[PDB]
Amino acid sequence: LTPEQQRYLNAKKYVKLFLVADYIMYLKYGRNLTAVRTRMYDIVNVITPIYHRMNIHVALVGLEIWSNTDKIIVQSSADVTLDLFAKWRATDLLSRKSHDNAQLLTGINFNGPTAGLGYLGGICNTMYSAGIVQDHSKIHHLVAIAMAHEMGHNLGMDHDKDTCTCGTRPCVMAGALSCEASFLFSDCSQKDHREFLIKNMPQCILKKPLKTDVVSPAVCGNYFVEVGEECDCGSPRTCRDPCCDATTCKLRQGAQCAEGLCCDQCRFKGAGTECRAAKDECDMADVCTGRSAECTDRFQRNGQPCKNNNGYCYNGKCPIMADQCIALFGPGATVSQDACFQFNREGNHYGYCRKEQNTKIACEPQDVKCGRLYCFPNSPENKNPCNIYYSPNDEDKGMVLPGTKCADRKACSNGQCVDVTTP
Amino acid sequence: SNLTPEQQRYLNAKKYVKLFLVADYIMYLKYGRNLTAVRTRMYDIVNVITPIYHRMNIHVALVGLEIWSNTDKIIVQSSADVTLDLFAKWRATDLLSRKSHDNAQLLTGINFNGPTAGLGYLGGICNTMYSAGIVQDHSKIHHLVAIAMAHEMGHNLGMDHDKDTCTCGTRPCVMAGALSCEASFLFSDCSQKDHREFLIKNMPQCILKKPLKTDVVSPAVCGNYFVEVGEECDCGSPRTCRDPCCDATTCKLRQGAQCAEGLCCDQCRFKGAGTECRAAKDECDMADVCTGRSAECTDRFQRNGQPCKNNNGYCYNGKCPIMADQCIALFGPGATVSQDACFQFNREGNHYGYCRKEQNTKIACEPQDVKCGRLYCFPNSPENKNPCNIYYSPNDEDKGMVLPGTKCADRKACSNGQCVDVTT
Ligand SMILES: *[C@@H]1O[C@H](CO)[C@@H](O[C@@H]2O[C@H](CO)[C@@H](O)[C@H](O)[C@H]2NC(C)=O)[C@H](O)[C@H]1NC(C)=O
Ligand SMILES: *[C@@H]1O[C@H](CO)[C@@H](O)[C@H](O)[C@H]1NC(C)=O
Ligand SMILES: [Ca+2]
Ligand SMILES: [Ca+2]
Ligand SMILES: [Ca+2]
Ligand SMILES: [Ca+2]
Ligand SMILES: [Zn+2]
Ligand SMILES: [Zn+2]
Repeated sequence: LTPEQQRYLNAKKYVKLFLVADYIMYLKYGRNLTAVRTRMYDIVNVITPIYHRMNIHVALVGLEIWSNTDKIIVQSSADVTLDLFAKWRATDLLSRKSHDNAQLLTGINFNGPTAGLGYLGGICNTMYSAGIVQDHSKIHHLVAIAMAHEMGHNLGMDHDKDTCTCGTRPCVMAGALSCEASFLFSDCSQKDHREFLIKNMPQCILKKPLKTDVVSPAVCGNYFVEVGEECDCGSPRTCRDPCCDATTCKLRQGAQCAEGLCCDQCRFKGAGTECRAAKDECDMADVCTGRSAECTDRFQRNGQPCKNNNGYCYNGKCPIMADQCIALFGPGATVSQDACFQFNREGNHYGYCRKEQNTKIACEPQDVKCGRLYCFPNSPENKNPCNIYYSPNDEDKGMVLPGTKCADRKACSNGQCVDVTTP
Repeated sequence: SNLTPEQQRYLNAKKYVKLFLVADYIMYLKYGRNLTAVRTRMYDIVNVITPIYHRMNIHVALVGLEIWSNTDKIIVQSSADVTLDLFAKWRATDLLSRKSHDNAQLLTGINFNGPTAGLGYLGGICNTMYSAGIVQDHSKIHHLVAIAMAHEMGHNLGMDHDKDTCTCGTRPCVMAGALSCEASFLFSDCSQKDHREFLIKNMPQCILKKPLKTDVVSPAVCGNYFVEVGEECDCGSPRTCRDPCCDATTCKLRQGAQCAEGLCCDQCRFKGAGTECRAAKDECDMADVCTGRSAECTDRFQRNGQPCKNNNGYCYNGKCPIMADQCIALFGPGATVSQDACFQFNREGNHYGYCRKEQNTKIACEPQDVKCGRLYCFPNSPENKNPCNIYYSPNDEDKGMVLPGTKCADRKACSNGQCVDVTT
C-alpha cells in the first residue's frame, strides 16, 4: 500500500444515510408518520452496531416519507424500482439534502424471494449510492439485516459463498433470507470490503456529521455523540474513557471534555498547545484555544510553493495541471503545450475563463492558463496536441482548478492568473 | 369423563371448514395492484393451511375469496381489536347474506400495533357473529403467514395459546403465543386436548357439512385428500396413498374402477342394484337401495302424510314436526304449547299474529287455520303469569312461526298459513 491508502483505511468511517419510506409504508403503519419514523429508527438502531464491527458509523442524516404520493413509481420489479429510485435521488434528493447514501424502505412486495437490491460499490456516488429494501417482515431486525446487506453491496461486498463463515450462523452478506441471520460480517466480506476501499477510497465517508445533522433519536452507547449527549464511549463495560459516564453519556463531575486533540485528562489543553502536526508541505500544525475541546485544521497560507515548485498551496492542497490531466484522462496523460490554451480565448463553448451568471466569459490573453485545461492523452501517437475533458451536465468539470499554478508565483483565482498574495 | 353416543358420532364425522378469505386494499397495493398475484398468494397460503389441519381431522376448503381492490369495506386499522370487531360485524351483516360459509379470515398488509400479527374469536367457529379472524401478511415467507392464519382459525376452533409445558416436538407449535420464525406446522398435545374438549362440549354443526366440489374456488391440488373439479379421487401423495382405486399421481380413478368411495361403492365397483346402502333412522325414513350405476346413495323418506311420533303429526320430508318440539327449541326445556285459545291472536292479522304474508302484508288466519300462524308457547315457570308467549325477530318475521308440515288438526298439517288436509 501507500502513505495515502493506509492513512485512509485508518480514518474513522461514517455513512450519512438518508432513508425514504414509500406510500405503502405510510398506509402499512396506519397513516401515522410517527409510527413510520419509529420503525426507521428501530431499523437504524440495529444497523449501527452491525456496522461498528466494520469501522463504520451509520448516522441517519435524513428522513422522508411519501405519505402524499410516491415520487417515483414503486413497482414489483426490484430492478426497475432501484433504477428509478437512484435517478430520483441523483436529480431531486441530493439537490436539496446532502448525504452519502440513500435506502428506499418500501412496503411493496418485490417479485421473487428477494427482499432488496443495490448498486455494487456505489457508495458516495451521486448516481449510484442507493439501495432498496422490502419491509418484508414484522420483526424489524430482519429488515435491518436486509438493509445492512444492500448497504453492504454498496460498500463493495459480494454474497457469501462456499468457505465464508462468521460463526455457526448466516452472515449479513448471505445470499438469501434466513431468519437465523446474524448481525456479523464474514471474513470474506471483511476482505472484499477492505480491498474495495483500497481501490477507490470514497472521500465522502470520512466526513463526520454534525451532532445536529443526525435526525434519529439519541442512543446512549452507540459510540457517537448526539444531541442530548456530552460523550459516548459505548456501554459501561467497554467504555475506556475516564471522562465519560457511560451510563448517562454525560461528562463525569469535573470534566470539561472527553475527546479531542485539545482535551487532556478531562480538561481543555492550554491555549497555545499543539494538537495536530502538519501532514504534508501544505498543511500546518494546529493549536488549542484553551477554550474549545476541538482542534481546527489550519493550513499553510495559500500560494506557498509546493511539489518541487510545480504548484502552490491552495487550502491545504497543491493543485497541479499534470495531476489534473492524469486525473481526467488516466495514467500517462500530460499537460498540453502552451499554444493549446489559446483556445480559451474564444469564449465559445468549451474554451472560456469564467461564468457571470450562465454566460461564459472569454479568457483575456494573460488568463488562458486558467480557463479550460488542455491535455495530451499521451499515447505517443495521439496526433492532436489539444484535448479537453468536457461535461454537458456540469461545464466546470474540466476547467483548471482554482489555485493552480499558471506561471511563476501565479495561480488561478476565478478564471484568472494572478500573483500569489504571498512572498 | 364418560362419552355419549352422539358425542362419539360427532367426533368421528369428517370435518370441513368452508373458508372465505378477504384481502384488503394494502394487500392489493403490496402485490403490485395485480389481482392474480394476490389470489396466487392466498392459494399458496391455503395450500399450506390444509395439510396443517388434516392432522386435526379437518379439511379446510376455500369456498370464497374477495379482494378489496377499490376501497376497504370496513376501516382496517392498526388496532387488531377494532379491526377484528369491524371485520366480524361486516361478515355478519354483509357477507353471510351473499355466500354461506363457516369461517372468514381477513388477510391485511397493514401492521397491527404491537408484536401481534393476528386476532380471532376464541371458540367462534360457525357463529354468525364470531367465526372470524384477521391476519397480517407479516412475512414474505407465505408458509409463515399460513401458520399465523391457522393459529387464528385455531382460536376459532377453541384452542388457546401453548403453555411452556406444551409440546409437539422440537420446533414451536401452531398455537405458540408469540410470533416466531422457527414455527412448525404441528399442533401441540395441549391444543389437541383443548380442541377435543371444545368439540365434545359444543358440537359445532356447520363443520360437518361437506362443500360441493363446485363450491371450492381454489385451484385444484391433487393430493390434498379432497376431490375437486377435474379430479375423480384423491388419496394423498403417491408414496402414502393406500386407496387401490385411485392413481395418487393423477387423481384419476384406476383403470377398471367405477368409483373410489361412497355408500354404493365396493372394491372400486358400483354396488349391485337394489343393494341396501342406508337403513331407516326413524319412522319417517325409508331404507335406501343402490342403482348399480352410481356410488352415491340417494336418501329418501316415507311419503309426506304418514303418521308419526304417536299421531303427533305427519312426516314432512323425513321429519316429524310437532308444535310441542318447536316450543322447546325456541324457549328451552320446560316450555309447553299454549292452550288452543291463545292461537286466537292469529285472527287479528296484527303485527305478530297472522297466518302468512300474502304480498308483504300479513294475512290473518281464518278460524280454521288458527294453528298454522305464530306459534304460541308458555314456559313452566311457576312465577310466569302469561298463557300466550310469542317468539319474534325484527330481522325475520317468519322466525317463530309454526314449521311446515306440522300437525294443526287431526288428519291435517300446516302447508302455508293453512291447516290443509294431510292427504295431498
Ligand atoms: C401478475 O402477477 C402474476 C404473479 O402471480 C404474474 O404471473 C406470473 O408471471 C411469471 C412470468 O415469468 C410466470 O413465470 C408465472 O407462472 C406467472 N404466475 C401465474 C400463476 O400467473 C403476472 O405476470 C402479473 N401480471 C402482470 C400484468 O404483470
Ligand atoms: C402514532 O405512533 C406512535 C409511535 O408508534 C404512537 O406513540 C402514537 O400513539 C400513534 N398515534 C396514534 C394515536 O395512533
Ligand atoms: Ca450516542
Ligand atoms: Ca493544519
Ligand atoms: Ca384435491
Ligand atoms: Ca332413506
Ligand atoms: Zn444481495
Ligand atoms: Zn393467539
